Amino acid sequence: DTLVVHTQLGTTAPGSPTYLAAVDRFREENPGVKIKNLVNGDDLAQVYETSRLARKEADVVMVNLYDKTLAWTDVGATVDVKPYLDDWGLRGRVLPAALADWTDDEGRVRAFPYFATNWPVAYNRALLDRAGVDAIPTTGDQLIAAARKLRAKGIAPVTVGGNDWTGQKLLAQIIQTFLSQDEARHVYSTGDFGVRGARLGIEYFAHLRDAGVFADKAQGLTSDSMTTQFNTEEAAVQSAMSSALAKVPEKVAGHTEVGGWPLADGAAHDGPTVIRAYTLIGFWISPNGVRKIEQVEKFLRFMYRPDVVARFVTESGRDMALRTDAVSTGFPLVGAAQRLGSEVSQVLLPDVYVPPAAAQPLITATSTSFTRGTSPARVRAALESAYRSV
Amino acid sequence: PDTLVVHTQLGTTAPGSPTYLAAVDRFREENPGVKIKNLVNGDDLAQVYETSRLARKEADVVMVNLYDKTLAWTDVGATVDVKPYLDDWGLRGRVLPAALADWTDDEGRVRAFPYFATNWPVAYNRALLDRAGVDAIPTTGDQLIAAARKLRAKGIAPVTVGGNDWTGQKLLAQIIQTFLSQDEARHVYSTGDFGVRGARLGIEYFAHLRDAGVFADKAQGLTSDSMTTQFNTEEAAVQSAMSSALAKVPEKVAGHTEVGGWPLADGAAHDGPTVIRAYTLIGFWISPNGVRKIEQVEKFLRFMYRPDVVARFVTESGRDMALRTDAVSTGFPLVGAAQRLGSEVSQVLLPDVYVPPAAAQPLITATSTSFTRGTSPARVRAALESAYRSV
Amino acid sequence: DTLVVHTQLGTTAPGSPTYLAAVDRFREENPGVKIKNLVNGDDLAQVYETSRLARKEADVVMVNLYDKTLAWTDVGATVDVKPYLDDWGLRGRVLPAALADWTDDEGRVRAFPYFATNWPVAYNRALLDRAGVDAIPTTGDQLIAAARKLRAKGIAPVTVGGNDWTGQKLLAQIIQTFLSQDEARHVYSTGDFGVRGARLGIEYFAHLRDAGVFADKAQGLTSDSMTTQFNTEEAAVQSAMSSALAKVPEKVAGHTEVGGWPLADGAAHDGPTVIRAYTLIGFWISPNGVRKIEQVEKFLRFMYRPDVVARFVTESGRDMALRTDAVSTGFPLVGAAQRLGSEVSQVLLPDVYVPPAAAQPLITATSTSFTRGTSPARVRAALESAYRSVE
Amino acid sequence: DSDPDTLVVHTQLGTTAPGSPTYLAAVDRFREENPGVKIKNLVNGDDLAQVYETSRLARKEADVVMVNLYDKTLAWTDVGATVDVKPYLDDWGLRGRVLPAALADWTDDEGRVRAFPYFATNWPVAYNRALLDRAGVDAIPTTGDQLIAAARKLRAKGIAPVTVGGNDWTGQKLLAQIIQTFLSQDEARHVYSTGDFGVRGARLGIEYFAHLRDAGVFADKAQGLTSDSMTTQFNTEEAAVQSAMSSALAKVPEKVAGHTEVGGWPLADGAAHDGPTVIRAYTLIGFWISPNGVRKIEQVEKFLRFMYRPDVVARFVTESGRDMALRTDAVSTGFPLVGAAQRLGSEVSQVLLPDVYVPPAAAQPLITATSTSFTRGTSPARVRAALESAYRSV
Repeated sequence: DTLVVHTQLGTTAPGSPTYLAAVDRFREENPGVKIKNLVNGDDLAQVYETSRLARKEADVVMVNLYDKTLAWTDVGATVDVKPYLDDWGLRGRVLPAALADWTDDEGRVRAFPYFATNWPVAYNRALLDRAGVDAIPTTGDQLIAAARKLRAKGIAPVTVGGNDWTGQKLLAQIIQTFLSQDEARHVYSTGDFGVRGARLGIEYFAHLRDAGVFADKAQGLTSDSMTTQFNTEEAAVQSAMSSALAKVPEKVAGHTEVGGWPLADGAAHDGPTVIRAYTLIGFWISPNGVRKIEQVEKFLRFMYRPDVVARFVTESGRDMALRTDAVSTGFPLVGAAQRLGSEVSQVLLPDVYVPPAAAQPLITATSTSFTRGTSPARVRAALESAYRSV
Repeated sequence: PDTLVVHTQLGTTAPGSPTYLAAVDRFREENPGVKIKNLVNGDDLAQVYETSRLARKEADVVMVNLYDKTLAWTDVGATVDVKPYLDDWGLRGRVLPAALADWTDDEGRVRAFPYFATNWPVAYNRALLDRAGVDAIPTTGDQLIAAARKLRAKGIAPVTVGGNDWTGQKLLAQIIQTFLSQDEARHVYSTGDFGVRGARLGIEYFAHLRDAGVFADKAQGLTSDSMTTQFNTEEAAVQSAMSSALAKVPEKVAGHTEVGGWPLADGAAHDGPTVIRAYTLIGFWISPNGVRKIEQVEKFLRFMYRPDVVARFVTESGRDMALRTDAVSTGFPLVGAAQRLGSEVSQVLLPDVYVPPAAAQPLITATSTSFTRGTSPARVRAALESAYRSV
Repeated sequence: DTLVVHTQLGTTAPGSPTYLAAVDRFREENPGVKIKNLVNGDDLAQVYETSRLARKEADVVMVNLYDKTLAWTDVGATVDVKPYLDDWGLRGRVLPAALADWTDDEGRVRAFPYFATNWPVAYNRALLDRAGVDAIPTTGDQLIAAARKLRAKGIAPVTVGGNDWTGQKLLAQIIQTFLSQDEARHVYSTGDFGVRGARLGIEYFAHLRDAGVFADKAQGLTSDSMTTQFNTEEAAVQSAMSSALAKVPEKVAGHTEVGGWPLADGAAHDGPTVIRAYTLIGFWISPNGVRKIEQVEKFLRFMYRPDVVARFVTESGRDMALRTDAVSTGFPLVGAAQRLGSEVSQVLLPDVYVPPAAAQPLITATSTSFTRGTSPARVRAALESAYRSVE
Repeated sequence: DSDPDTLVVHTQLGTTAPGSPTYLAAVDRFREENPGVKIKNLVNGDDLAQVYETSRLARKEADVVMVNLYDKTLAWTDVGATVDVKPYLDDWGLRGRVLPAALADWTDDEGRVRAFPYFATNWPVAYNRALLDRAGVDAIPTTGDQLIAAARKLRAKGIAPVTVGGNDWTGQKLLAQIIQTFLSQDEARHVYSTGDFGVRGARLGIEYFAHLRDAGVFADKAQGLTSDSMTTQFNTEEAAVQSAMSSALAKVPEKVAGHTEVGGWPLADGAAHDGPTVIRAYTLIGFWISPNGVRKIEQVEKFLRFMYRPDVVARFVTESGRDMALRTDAVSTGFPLVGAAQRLGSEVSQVLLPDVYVPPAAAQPLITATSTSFTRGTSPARVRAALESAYRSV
């Protein structure tokens, strides 16, 4: 009757140190409580399902929302937490958008939201100064002339991993310039880049690209090339997860500012965009958990405490799906992105909606798209073909 | 319920679907009272199946290949050991020995009934070679380079390949295995240790061929599509490809096209040009639910294992089989030719089942970087190895 | 790779057309596996035994279960097929009663059942209507009343070959009116027609005979005059194998119905009765056939496919020993007989139980019994004297 | 005051009251835990109840009150100056964290829970071994006969036996405990509420008491002693036995405490307890919620879940040496006799603390009647008459 938690945190996963400290804190606070952790990585859902069929499954699970766990709630492998969210009175602790993203098409709340991600654009002021620029929120001369001026001084503009996930996400964000979230969800879950908003998004991307906004040979770059270029100051801009901006050398981060991606005239947003997801690790409750619900509520109420939540923000520079006044003012760029607010508009992280079979092909088509000169028609063709399977 | 449910990847677009549907309809004519239903799913079958298993409504029989997601099925019991059925039904023996071995895990359990396989040879367009002045198919590296330079001299691309997707990915692994026995290869692609003498010897060989212009210009950016378009429109003279892709080579082109293996470097760990081969594509799995309808499963699997049914897949769809057959895909020239290839070519490993799921995508990325002309063997080795850092 | 089959099918035997299509299809489904048929009729057993002496016996035999083949299993001329029935998963294809009839007392299954026979009674309703008989008789008295009315109109009543096997079997069937299958097995094994059931049936027979239920001078008729009399509508009733009913002219079959033989009070059956056996042509495996049971496996699985079985029923008008849903509607009377079921009781086909030395004398004694006026005592005497040459 | 995110607590803790040091630390810890919640403390002693009522009538009373259960606060629940807390003990599963007896004693006739229990008192009997050894008594007395025998032996070496302030609250509580040798919880409830010392149980107990006293079980002149006399006599080791609140036992000089053992009061034949008996009360400072507090019930939620958290409870026990009304595994180790009293189990029977049930009008006269009763030779009839006369107001 010890509380057993099947979680992805405990070793190499981000936020692990603070989670272990929380578990040890939890024990000091509740001397008699027995809590045990079962750590698994990418194969946690598979391991959880096997123990579930054997009726030996953990009481609480900590994993993100993706392909496999997106089906748990309907098959009943995991229970709808809304009842507990209400009874315990923790509903109000969750950001409104976060709670929505974690709710069924039906009314069910898949899990207790916890982790999230801020994915803004970092601008190197010193580098923009060396040229003749200032931050930029506009498509034209602003993003493009800034790029022309940076290049004029032998400095790469925006660096991005054209041949991997970082590129796949930037392409999607830019295309989203003319797509509101509801629309992007359709585009990316079906693979219909033939919609007006998407065609305008693709054209926009194609225009910036052909003007030299991205580093030379971006189509062949990766997350490594990207972060190395920005960290050594060979490029002036980079759209990256706050978690990645967390490792920008102190020196470089001192004269670095975070914002959104420059808007094009006629955009479906009122401010430079940034990517935002609230579906990273969350707390799920299992059938075994319900039979041990009082012990579960103890643990979750503790994890939802501002006290505990601020620690994840403060000590591990984590973005959260819960309401808190804490800021990662220890991971400067991270803290700065959390302070953004309303001068930037939110766009989707395609991950959850993109069918798994279209994932790798979507990256190969992105790499084809970042190729200087590739017509919008071919861009749309490559992208859509990434969905052949389906 | 009393009706066999088959969860399969065949039925619509998957290769062999047309024949599978005939087989099913044929099965129904041979057994007037039997009820059989099909549940179709592509790359997401494994996921849809595991979910039906949670609902306790999983299909009785499963038709999917062996890859990272299904590799863990037998040990956790999501799917049962098929050995006692293969034996009791007297079907072992219909299976190619090398196929049965590849489908048996470490504990000696047979994961599933083997069915589909793959010949993955090198196609050489003879008219393009003759046009350029290469009068024979190259069997050594130097001959390959010489032919490559000659081809380029006539404005013809030598070897086409999707340097930025799965095709270039396996070709790189294949060329590297020029100096790796299959055992050594399993170890390399399993552990991500490209430091072993054979792997460096292969990486070096690959870099030499590449820097010599053996692959089409800008190959690091091509895809399976660009590759097959280039070979089919006769813009490139050589192409390594699955039997399935070769089955689609336009008639006129297939006419003056012959198959062989990849040219060997001196000191090679094989006796002749290499070709890829696997026996782990689609096979028949039995779920716990299936065991409750075992006599129904039995009637369906022995029908599927019948010589004349297997021959139809070979003869009519042009598939390669994991089972013993006298059939040859004569109706798909290059495929039939790849099936007749004997000891004049050596088989190398298709890395897929040994590669950790986390190193897969990165490995594709590291491949593109590697096809780029001038990338030192040291850097190729580093990119390949970094693909395994997330495992 | 060559299966030799010693068969009674292939030329004039019923079901030959379908057997040959089956063989041709089997090849079609199994190229490389040759099938060689050795055809023989009635004298197959002897020719087979000579083959055994030469030590070049056929692998599979297709023959009837009668005196000569009944000794085969015990001397090992043919092997027990039970271990092949179970383990090949064919057991369930066999009608329970049929499997039992093919099992000796050591529990050995002599052969794989295949052919069978429904032997009912055909009633010409047109002739019945011509006379004043409105309904098919169900009791001895109704039968006699119907025979009287038929004769008043000049129409012969029950035609039968009183001097051959047809008369032989109908007389055994009439007597069994008061005998259970087991009691009848003892009677025809022993030659003991003194049991209460045998004498009660013999008198019932005498009564019907003395009242004119049979055509005039029936004691000297044969299967020939019998079927000729019915096909030309000179006689209105005929008890006969389904195989002979399929030969009835369409115009006549058009107003013909099948049922059983009218019961006498105190009968030992729910009746009317019909003869039914499951021991006609079956598949036997010889010692040579076991040393290559691989090719035998395919052949019997093929022959036992509902698929093939239906062709025999539907295409040749064959009654089968295996379960089927098919009915020979192209041979109406056969189809009708196959559809009888409940309202008819099945009696014994004596043949297998009759010692060979009593076979012919039993026919002779049958002609005597069909002579009007021959007392029950004399009918019993002749019947029992048929067994004087046996132990 | 007033704004949400501002919890105002009217407490008797904060300065001289026992547990104040640990309460302050808990408040500051709570603040560290909830940065966005301001906490204000209004401290008052004996007049908190009066001050709270004046605030309640002006519609600006604190959100949470921390007071014990006595005459005045005993009237808050029915008139609504304070809300029923049972609905709350029930949600957020806090009941179960409360000792069954504690929760019962804090529940009125209507099944309403006046407050969240928190502080309690263990009131056992301490026996000085060093002195029992000098006298020749090698075992702590368990029965009235043995107690008397130990008293004799003790006096023979010139050592006073049981010391107690017969002219103040100590004497009045010990007399009531001894009389309770023959009274169940409910019976003692009736006896001290109505002043009816005629019930057979009180009559028997008064005999027992008179027997012990006449036998010289108490120090000479106990009738005129006080809590100070008592505390002094035991600390300088002039007397070997002393019944007293664990809070007083916590101040026993460590040298003396080293060889001191705690138990219960010896039983007479046919007592109403498996005994020996020790006094236990669970109605010292508790948490009350005001209507204003109900408005800020979300803030009150945080505060109460905190105070009821095991680690916070254990600090009160460990760092302050407080007996609690909630379940704990902690023991007042740093205050030896307190920890030993807490570790006492079934080998000691609980009797009641009269305080809550004695009409205030009888409180002072009951002490004066108690002094009279401790005077040797005073008939059981006179003891009973003096006790009953203490209730002349009713």
